[PDB]
Amino acid sequence: TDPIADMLTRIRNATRVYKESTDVPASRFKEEILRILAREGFIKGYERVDVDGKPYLRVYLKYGPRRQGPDPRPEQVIHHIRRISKPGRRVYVGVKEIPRVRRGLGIAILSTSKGVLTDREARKLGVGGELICEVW
Amino acid sequence: TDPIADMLTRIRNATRVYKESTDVPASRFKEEILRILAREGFIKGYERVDVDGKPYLRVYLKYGPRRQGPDPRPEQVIHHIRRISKPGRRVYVGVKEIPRVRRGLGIAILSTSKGVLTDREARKLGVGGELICEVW
Amino acid sequence: TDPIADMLTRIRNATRVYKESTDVPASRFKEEILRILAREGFIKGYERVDVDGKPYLRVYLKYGPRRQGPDPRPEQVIHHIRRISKPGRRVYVGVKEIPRVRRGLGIAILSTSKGVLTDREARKLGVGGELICEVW
Amino acid sequence: TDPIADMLTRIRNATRVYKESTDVPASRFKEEILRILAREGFIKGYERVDVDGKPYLRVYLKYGPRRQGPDPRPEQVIHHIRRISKPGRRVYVGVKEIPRVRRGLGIAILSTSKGVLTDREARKLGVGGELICEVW
Repeated sequence: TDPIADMLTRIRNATRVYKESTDVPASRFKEEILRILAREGFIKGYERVDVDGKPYLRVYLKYGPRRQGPDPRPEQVIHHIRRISKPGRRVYVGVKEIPRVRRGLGIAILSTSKGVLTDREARKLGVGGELICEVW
Repeated sequence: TDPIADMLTRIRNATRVYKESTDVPASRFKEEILRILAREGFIKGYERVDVDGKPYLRVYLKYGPRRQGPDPRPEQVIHHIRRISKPGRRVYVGVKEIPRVRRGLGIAILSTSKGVLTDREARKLGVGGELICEVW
Repeated sequence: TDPIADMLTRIRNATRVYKESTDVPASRFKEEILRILAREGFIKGYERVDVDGKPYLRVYLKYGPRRQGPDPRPEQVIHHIRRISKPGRRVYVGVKEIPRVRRGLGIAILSTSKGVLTDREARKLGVGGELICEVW
Repeated sequence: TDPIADMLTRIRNATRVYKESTDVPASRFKEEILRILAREGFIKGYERVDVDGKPYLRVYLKYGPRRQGPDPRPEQVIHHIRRISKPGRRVYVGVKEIPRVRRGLGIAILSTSKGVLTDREARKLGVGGELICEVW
């Protein structure tokens, strides 16, 4: 199972059908990836939610401006969200090797020794780690 | 203002963002067109909902099966809905001039003496009336 | 392999990305299903095409009117195209059992003793057969 | 008329119907903005094409990877493009007032003394200019 891929699919799929929110099973590691998506503007925010004893994390999805002429659909904010490292085929990179995602117009989340950081943060703290996902 | 075309545009636009329901200011006539739209399968149903004294009609939109392959969007049931008889540009058809919409694979909804009728109902009752809208 | 499903997927997939045409490997049976899709308005037409010795059938896709406000995308004509009968799980129906597809607002193609016919034709010639697909 | 916004709208609309190319009436300036759009990856390229004496620019649109699961639509590369400085509503920014578009994950394209420059190029050359459009 890859929980993290399963969260990111649950998120991308809820935006594709313009939902206000989506609940993924709670975890500290998922909570910190949500903590970065929220600070960087890809989601509105999240909130812990216990539904009949089980912990969930309720993600509040964000949508951008109305489209340029009578088309009701908002412009999306998460255009591409995707796993890199994973179950069976892991990807690690060191401080010198952190890629600039989509020419600087995208962010990559890394799990590093100093915690879950964006590639721009990682580089600054001088850490490398596991490339969890890329998003723009 | 055109009443009826607000309601049709608001049903069209709710479905294009996969909304569970949309509310239209209530009216005997609006109830009629929804009574017909729901029965020919294009909406789930409606409830007259008064929200704050003012009557509303809570249209419960219908969507079909998910698509073939991981595409999260349901397939739609309302694929086309448009007002034909505008105000100041009224269209009336007398029975033999009731048109066949989309080769016979769409409905027209008439307003007639015999009530509010779908095109085959108007032909069967032999009535003529004003052409409200077409939907397929 | 199910050639017929593979044609219908090739067609549905080309409309989803607004292509002018698509070439499926030629066959008499595929040519007659195209002959009905064309007469009923779901495609513009088709044309036989030999490309380096191999026979193909080039389908010319049809699109409906511009959308109701600055959205460039035409309104589609084939909304739903799908196999019923198939490899491994076949479906036959007799003259009395031919379903009305989508309440009369859709067509079903049947392979019958009197050839490939629509359900409306089949019923008229008094034949039943194999439900190849439904489309609206 | 606004020239530039015709070109931007025609690139936007071509991609929304997955067109391989779109032609815009040629111009030194249009060449400049395309020179920049192609180099930051948002279009494949262009060819000045004269079609019938009148010069045209044949923009070759770029689209990314197909999506995850049988969804035939490629993912887009141009997700947002809009004219900021209109005619009769001109916007000029002097270097320190050059904005950061979409948190730093989008580009602005300036017209300046030092040529046609993307926002970081204008900050690096320390130039100011008029704000043509934003794209991410």
